[PDB]
Amino acid sequence: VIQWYPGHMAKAKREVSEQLKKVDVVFELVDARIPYSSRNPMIDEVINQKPRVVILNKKDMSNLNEMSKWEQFFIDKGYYPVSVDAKHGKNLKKVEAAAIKATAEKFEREKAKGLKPRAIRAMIVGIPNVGKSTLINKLAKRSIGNKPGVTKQQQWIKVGNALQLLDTPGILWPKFEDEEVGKKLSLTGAIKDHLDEVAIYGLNFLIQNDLARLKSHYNIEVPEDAEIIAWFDAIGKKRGLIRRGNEIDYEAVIELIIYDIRNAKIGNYCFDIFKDMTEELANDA
Ligand SMILES: Nc1nc2c(ncn2[C@@H]2O[C@H](COP(=O)(O)OP(=O)(O)O)[C@@H](OP(=O)(O)OP(=O)(O)O)[C@H]2O)c(=O)[nH]1
Repeated sequence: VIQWYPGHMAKAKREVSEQLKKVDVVFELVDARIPYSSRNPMIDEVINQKPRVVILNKKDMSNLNEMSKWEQFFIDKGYYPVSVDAKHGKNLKKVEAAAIKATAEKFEREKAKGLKPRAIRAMIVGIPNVGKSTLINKLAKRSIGNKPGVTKQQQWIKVGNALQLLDTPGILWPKFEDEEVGKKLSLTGAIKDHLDEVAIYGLNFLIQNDLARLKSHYNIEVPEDAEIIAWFDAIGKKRGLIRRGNEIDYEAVIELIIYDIRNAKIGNYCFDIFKDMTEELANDA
């Protein structure tokens, strides 16, 4: 867990801008389950119009259709979005490809100014737990100081044919200010720090978006006019999470729901629903 505090935030912003000076293209890594909510709130300030590949990681845990709506969003902003599964090695060569496309104009201008062709230089930036070290390791085909006194120095990794990748990610902070965004971040395991309200949010999401699947997963049936407590009760009763007679063990039920959602045990969802976020988008623009 990264402890954020104002000083550490300033140090992170400063350091990431410094790293960005060294590169032609930046890979902004986001969670495919929340392509918009898993972004740093000042990411655009930090990146400052640098050619950008947006990588929607953990696509194996998300909804492709909703993802494709976010990809359209990133395209409309002039970025180059791709989706990958960094852990299981799915769709990876598309990264270099995207970088080539994102820097094409820059290198045409370089070529016209007489310069030789060279390797594209890149780095990865994003909030914690979105898969940055996983992706670096997978691109490097190795596990990226050893002695206690000794600090790691940053190095380039040769990736694919024409790509040089900084071996150290830029780590920035998650969105803090909106309560719903906080619940989404908690539901994806992006942050881990009110759990009952997180479980309520996750339940309501599933009721509204995949009701039959939720029912099938816990093998329950719940009155459509019931309040959310009845879903907690149905789940607790069916799985026998019981306390002091036949009272429902709510903290156990809450924990089970959060686990099942975080680990894609019920289904593969994108919690950022594009059509529902139009106002927040209007605000951020
Ligand atoms: N399903 C899936 N998972 C991914 C993908 N990329 C990363 N992960 C997982 O997400 C977790 C965080 O990845 P990191 O690589 O450490 O993220 P970070 O550097 O940005 O802080 C890791 O799991 P962990 O918490 O360390 O343990 P575990 O869940 O792998 O058991 C990692 O295995 C992906 O594409 N698909």
